[PDB]
Amino acid sequence: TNLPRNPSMADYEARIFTFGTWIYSVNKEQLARAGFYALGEGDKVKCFHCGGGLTDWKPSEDPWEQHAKWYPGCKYLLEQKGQEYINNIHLTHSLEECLVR
Amino acid sequence: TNLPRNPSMADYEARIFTFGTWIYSVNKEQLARAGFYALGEGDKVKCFHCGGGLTDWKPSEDPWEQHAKWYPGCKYLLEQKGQEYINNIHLTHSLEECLVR
Ligand SMILES: CC[C@H](N)C(=O)N[C@@H]1C(=O)N2[C@@H](CC[C@@H]1CCN)CC[C@H]2C(=O)NC(c1ccccc1)c1ccccc1
Ligand SMILES: CC[C@H](N)C(=O)N[C@@H]1C(=O)N2[C@@H](CC[C@@H]1CCN)CC[C@H]2C(=O)NC(c1ccccc1)c1ccccc1
Ligand SMILES: [Zn+2]
Ligand SMILES: [Zn+2]
Repeated sequence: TNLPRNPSMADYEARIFTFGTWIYSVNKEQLARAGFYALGEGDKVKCFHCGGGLTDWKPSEDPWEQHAKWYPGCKYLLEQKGQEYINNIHLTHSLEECLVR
Repeated sequence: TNLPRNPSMADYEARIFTFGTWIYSVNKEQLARAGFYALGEGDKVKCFHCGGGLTDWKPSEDPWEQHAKWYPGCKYLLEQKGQEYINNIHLTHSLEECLVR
């Protein structure tokens, strides 16, 4: 019942093709696999399914982790990585905040 | 490397038979799927691969959760349930403890 917000980008290849001019350290193959396609604008990327937008990618950041961190509600993410993966990213954040602050 | 501790109980078939005569509040189907077999001695069970023993099963405890809770380093558990599930169980524990006073 949760239709993708961008059906034309539902294909992996459809997404990698948006990374023609891709000059950034974060891997194009990983970004597409994680559901993201580039917007031809900064390093801005969007998830074809949930429509989540991400920018300012740091050297060693995982597209999957960042997808779950910011947009845990994504159906595509859930089907690819499962509940555990998602809940883990969020359990970690809470534990860490709880241990420090 | 990590050779199974009781090689004879590797087959699901071998484990289920160990129950049959089973009078306890925990589902024997799941225990066997989780890698456990009964000892015909209380409600004591043991995992075929890691040798981890469990006892005193409450009404609604999950064989897999309990396995991960007490014996996180079991190879069979890792191959069956994966990294995320295991860490998941332990993160929750950490987060809980760390949250309660
Ligand atoms: C992806 C890893 C990166 N280091 C990061 O965490 N980026 C965050 C981010 O992309 N967003 C969060 C803000 C904190 C970060 C940005 C500041 N370094 C909130 C959602 C996202 C974001 O800023 N998205 C953009 C956007 C819009 C459209 C397409 C792609 C990205 C945004 C801009 C303006 C308003 C709302 C969202
Ligand atoms: C499995 C769920 C249950 N509620 C539970 O948590 N049981 C624990 C348990 O089985 N073990 C932990 C102790 C707390 C529990 C027991 C009393 N609530 C530690 C390991 C295990 C346990 O008691 N194992 C037994 C044992 C021995 C041989 C076969 C099976 C179980 C044990 C008894 C005495 C010494 C060492 C281990
Ligand atoms: Zn998404
Ligand atoms: Zn085990």
